Amino acid sequence: SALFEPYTLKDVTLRNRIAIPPMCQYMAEDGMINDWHHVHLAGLARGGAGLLVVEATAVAPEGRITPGCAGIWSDAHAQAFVPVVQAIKAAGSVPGIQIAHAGRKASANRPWEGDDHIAADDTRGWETIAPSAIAFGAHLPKVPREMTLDDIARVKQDFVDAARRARDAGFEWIELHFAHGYLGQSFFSEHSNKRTDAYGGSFDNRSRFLLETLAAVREVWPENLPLTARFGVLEYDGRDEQTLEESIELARRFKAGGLDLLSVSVGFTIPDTNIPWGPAFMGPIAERVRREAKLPVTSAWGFGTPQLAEAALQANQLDLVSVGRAHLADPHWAYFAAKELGVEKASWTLPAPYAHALE
Amino acid sequence: SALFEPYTLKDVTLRNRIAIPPMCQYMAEDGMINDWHHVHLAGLARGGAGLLVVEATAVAPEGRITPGCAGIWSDAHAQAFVPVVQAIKAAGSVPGIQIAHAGRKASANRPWEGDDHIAADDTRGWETIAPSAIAFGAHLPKVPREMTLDDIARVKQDFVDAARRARDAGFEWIELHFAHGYLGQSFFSEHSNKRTDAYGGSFDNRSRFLLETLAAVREVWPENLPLTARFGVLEYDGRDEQTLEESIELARRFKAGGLDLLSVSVGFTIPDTNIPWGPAFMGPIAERVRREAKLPVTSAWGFGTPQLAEAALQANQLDLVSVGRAHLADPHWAYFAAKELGVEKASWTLPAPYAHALE
Ligand SMILES: Cc1cc2nc3c(=O)[nH]c(=O)nc-3n(C[C@H](O)[C@H](O)[C@H](O)COP(=O)(O)O)c2cc1C
Ligand SMILES: Cc1cc2nc3c(=O)[nH]c(=O)nc-3n(C[C@H](O)[C@H](O)[C@H](O)COP(=O)(O)O)c2cc1C
Repeated sequence: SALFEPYTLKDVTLRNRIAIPPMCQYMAEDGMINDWHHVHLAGLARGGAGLLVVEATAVAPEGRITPGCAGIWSDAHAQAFVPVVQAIKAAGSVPGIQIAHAGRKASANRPWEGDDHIAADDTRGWETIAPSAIAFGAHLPKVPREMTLDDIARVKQDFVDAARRARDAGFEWIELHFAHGYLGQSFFSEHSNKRTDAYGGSFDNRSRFLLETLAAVREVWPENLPLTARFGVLEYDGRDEQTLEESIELARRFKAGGLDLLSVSVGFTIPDTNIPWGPAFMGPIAERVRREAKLPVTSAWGFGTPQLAEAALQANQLDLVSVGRAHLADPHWAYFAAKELGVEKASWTLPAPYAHALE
Repeated sequence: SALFEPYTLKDVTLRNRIAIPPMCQYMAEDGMINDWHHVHLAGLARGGAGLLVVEATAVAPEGRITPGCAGIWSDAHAQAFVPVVQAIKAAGSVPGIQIAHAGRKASANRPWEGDDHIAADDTRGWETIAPSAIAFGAHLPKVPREMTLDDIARVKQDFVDAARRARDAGFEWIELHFAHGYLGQSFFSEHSNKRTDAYGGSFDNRSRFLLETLAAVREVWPENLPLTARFGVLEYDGRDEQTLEESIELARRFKAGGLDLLSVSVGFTIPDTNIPWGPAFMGPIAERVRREAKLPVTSAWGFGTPQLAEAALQANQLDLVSVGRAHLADPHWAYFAAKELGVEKASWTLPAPYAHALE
């Protein structure tokens, strides 16, 4: 079975092609993770997946999506991750972390608490920042503050500081969050970036924030650990061919700049779009990025059906398959998949206290 | 749905009728539990089950089944349980613990390490104790040492000390392990008890160890928390009618002595038997105990099929349904069951970080 072949990138070897993508839990306090996270991530690692990527973790307080997002903007935040990282490794999974800045989508409620921008006079909120003073709209109406050149320097450094802490906390895999309408995605897109300086206008200028952040992170992140990013390569906004072309060009530059793998997504930069949701609908897009940028990719959305994950791999649309929600429903999804695909001794996808009992 | 109605016993209210029965993990060192246990049990509680009973935990070093069994034979062992108990409560589940002494079945290997009595010159082994110097046979050939009256006093006190620690560590539910061929079961059965003193021979004498242990535990265990036990009511050894009669009589005495619920099992006292394994095969037996001793019961074996658990309840064969292995395969089995039985907003069987995403 292809889903259960190992995968080697730099010095890191995943035991199978199952990746658990970053999924926010909204359970942190002041950026600090706790026993929710520890048990959640520990449980997931024991489930069998080859790689577990920790949720979007803010490089700065204002870059949190919500008041419950994790953070890594201080050495104390980083140190909180240490036991969890060690528990993930103990379970045989590779610990990864996505580091992030939510840009104009920041200062919002938890999804079960309105999922919308925090009210003006709610003491939990904060001013958001972005390339340009334009609001997302819809449920996120707040107009962000336009970043100064010093803001841009500071955020870039926040990312470096974040990667450095991530490295020292023991993570073996890092993912830069340049997707889903957040800060990085918003610099690339013309919908959200109307800057007239070095960081807006042309393709080279809109790319600049993302490329510089990568290069600066590369300086602290170990050469021998996969350096990756997530990136919305299209919007389904009626400009897909041209957006894809530019996104693929940028992916080529990422690769040239040391990016080992690209997590391929949709931009979600603006609300007025028409996304053709469906099981593995991202496969064909992911496959085009892989071919044309000649770069390993993962993607997600509906791969919780084990045969679908298997086909994506055999067709070389993906190098790893990211399975999100199915892992929230069943932390042992990898075991479910092994059984479904007929893996020999499938119960030994799990640790011995479970495996012996289930064979 | 009956499986998802709450259940009140003394001052304790379970949020549904799903019980996770004690399942040994064999991951403790010198009786001390660790992060395996913490994450395992924490994960299970968040899964949705109303009650989570911690694995057979030894009241004395020699009463462990294996070198990896948990123990509660010192205040330090008990204190190790404290964080786990608090994590279980935080998740909305009721923390229970089964306290145990493996009798002649003690000093054995982990199931994936031979599952058999430890070799003579293996430094991990120890002498076993029992009512009479007779070996189980088969894979457990060691002849136990015949207990003195002082051994019996000491073990009884170990059980009291165990319940006391369990109480102080915060458990809200206790289960005495008088089943599966272990010490308690071995005092009741004529196959294993050939004593000619006050603790062997007649029904009153064979019952004595179990009844005294209960009464002594009752002295320290809070009146307002369910006091329960697990008990093999038959052997499938060709003596089932008479064994059942005596077992039911004992259950009546348990009830008269303060037992709030009885976990009904098979004795497993000897190997030469013919167990009619099948989905919910214990239902009819459990139901007879319930009727004739007029005592709430749970049982297990194959109730991981949600409709089977539901039927058992509607037919009043059981008051709680114990689901073991299915929870090792999927810690979120209760959520699986809610969906299968059509529970309204089934995803909210899980905590918000999962539930909101899965609705
Ligand atoms: C609760 C929830 C939280 C998520 N948090 C993040 C995140 O922090 N960063 C990110 O890139 N994607 C995040 N995602 C997107 C997922 O990584 C994944 O792409 C998505 O769930 C689709 O894959 P699936 O069908 O397997 O669920 C999140 C998704 C969900 C449902
Ligand atoms: C690994 C494993 C460990 C178990 N440990 C214990 C135990 O410590 N005490 C006990 O009474 N039963 C123990 N049991 C028996 C279970 O509680 C339960 O009765 C059994 O698994 C059958 O139910 P099920 O079909 O839902 O698995 C254990 C069972 C298994 C598979």
